[PDB]
Amino acid sequence: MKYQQLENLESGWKWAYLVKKHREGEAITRHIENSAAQDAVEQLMKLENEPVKVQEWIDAHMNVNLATRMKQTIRARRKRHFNAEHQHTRKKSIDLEFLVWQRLAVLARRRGNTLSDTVVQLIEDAERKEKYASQMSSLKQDLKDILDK
Amino acid sequence: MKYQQLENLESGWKWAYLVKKHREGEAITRHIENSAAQDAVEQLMKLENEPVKVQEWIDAHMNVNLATRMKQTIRARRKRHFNAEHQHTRKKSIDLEFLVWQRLAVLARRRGNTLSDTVVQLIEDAERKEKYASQMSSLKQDLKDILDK
Amino acid sequence: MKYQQLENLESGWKWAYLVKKHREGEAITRHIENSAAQDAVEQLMKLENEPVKVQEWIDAHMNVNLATRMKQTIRARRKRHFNAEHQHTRKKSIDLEFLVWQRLAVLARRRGNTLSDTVVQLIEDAERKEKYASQMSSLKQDLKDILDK
Amino acid sequence: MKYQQLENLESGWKWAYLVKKHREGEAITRHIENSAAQDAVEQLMKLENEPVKVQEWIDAHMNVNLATRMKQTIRARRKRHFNAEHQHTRKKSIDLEFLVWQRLAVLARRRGNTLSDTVVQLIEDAERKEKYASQMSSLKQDLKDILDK
DNA sequence: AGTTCGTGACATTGTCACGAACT
DNA sequence: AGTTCGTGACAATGTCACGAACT
DNA sequence: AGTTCGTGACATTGTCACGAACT
DNA sequence: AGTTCGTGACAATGTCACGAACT
Repeated sequence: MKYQQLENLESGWKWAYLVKKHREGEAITRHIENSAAQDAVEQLMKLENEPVKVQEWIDAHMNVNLATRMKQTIRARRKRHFNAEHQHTRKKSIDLEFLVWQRLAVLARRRGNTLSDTVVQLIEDAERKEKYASQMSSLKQDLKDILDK
Repeated sequence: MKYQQLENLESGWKWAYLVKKHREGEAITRHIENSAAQDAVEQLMKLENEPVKVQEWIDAHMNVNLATRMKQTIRARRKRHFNAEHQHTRKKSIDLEFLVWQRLAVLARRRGNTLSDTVVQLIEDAERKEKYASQMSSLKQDLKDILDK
Repeated sequence: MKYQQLENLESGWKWAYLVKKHREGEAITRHIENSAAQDAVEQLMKLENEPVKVQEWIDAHMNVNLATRMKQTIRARRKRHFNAEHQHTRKKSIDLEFLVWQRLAVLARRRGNTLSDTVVQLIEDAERKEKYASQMSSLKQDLKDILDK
Repeated sequence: MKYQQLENLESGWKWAYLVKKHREGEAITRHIENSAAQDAVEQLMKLENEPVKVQEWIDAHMNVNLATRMKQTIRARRKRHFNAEHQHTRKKSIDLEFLVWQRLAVLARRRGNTLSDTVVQLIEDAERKEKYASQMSSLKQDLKDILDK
């Protein structure tokens, strides 16, 4: 584990997640009978501030089908929680026009690197384009002198 | 004005947005009293597919603040609704690393262009600088070949 | 007249020429009857050392058909007589193989000049061929340096 | 031995040469006495087309000196006789100015070659030097063209 | 040894065709 | 226009000097 | 003036697919 | 082999701030 896993903080996240899924209309419970599940949900609503308890609840009453998905969601939020501390470890979200993203994705795939890294290469290559043009004509002139001389 | 406003569709959107905000714990109503407020919330729960009525609610029972926000939320849901019918009108979400996004942003603001228009120029300016190292490598090869013969 | 015409000397030439034609079997006489001509010839044989007389003889008895030819032969011998004084005004006679003369004639015609002059140009061009080869490689090297540099 | 000796032909040649030399005032015979000498001259005048006899005369009545000279004269008339049957075996007579012939002779003696073989080398060595000013003018044009583009 | 033969290099002589110069 | 001249390019014939093979 | 609409720019949150690391 | 983690690439939804036209 690269990031530290704070039991207190994540249990709260898992709680909010399980609660959010419910008001969204999903099966947080593993129980099929609407009685044992209907209750498991009611109890869970109490665990709001009891971390240790939330972990237990999950073990007995949560739908096995949410197990991996939640592991993803919480895993990702953990990362994001700590990357938020310094700006160089943060990510920025932007939208690009379809066609523009397409040209950029193709580039990156072909070069074999990340979208970000590709953008950095583009910025550095595109900046030296001027120092390269003048490098062509300067080279093209010096040669024309080697001939008539 | 560009896209068309389908009253029927755009009304259910406005509804789904109210029931959602309320189930999330926000002041849908503009009545400080929990009496009049709760009174409205119940009605708005049966206006499911009665668009004719849904609007009546907004006009009569809606929180000032939420109104302005719902307005921008809908124009966005609209535009995206119609933009999703053709690829060259769709948008792609990506995430860049902070520092990489900053360098891209600096360029864009500098030139007054959008992030997509800036990626597009960088890609063309870089393809140009690349065609310069090529033509310089082609000339050294074309000339060098004739003298061997 | 560029060369001086010595009456004494040329009359002797004309005499020898007229005598040579006869022993060669020709009509030195203009006379068709073998009597007036047969005699004119006999007289001419006496003029051996009398120049002034030879001129007269020619006027009365020589075949009009030898008139131009002798003018050529004597004209040419005069030139040759004086060109023999200095070696730079002399001509030298040589034989060339058919094919060789042919290549040389073509050259001279095309350039528009004398066989001699053509031979001089050939000798001077063919001598500078070495200074021209080394002028090609030296030029071919200096250029290969302008490239890798 | 190369050419064939046509006794019939080569005999009349020997005859025409004797009657000629005698009509020119030379000692055809080898008899100091004008008696025996003139005796022979008369016989040799009827051997016109009797080759069988013509030779008998040479063996019996011919001036020593003239014999040796007639020998070289005939070998020449022979070789030319047969060389005139095909162009690439014929010879062309030209005249060069003295000084021009001298420069040509110097070269030939130097290289041990004949005058024709020397004209042939000069023509090839000059065509070579010319192909050098050409290739040097072609390269300056080929290179110069690529840099304009 | 001495001589034949072929051959390259000229010398002589004659012509022709061309164009400049003079009449 | 017609003629005289000088001239370049050959041809035709004769010699000579070599040099390699034939006697 | 005040408000609608379209729009570019992000922030949040959730997922998936991938591969390194550990068990 | 099975699982846990960090991670890059998106989607989907909501806001905000502009700016140009509609009221």
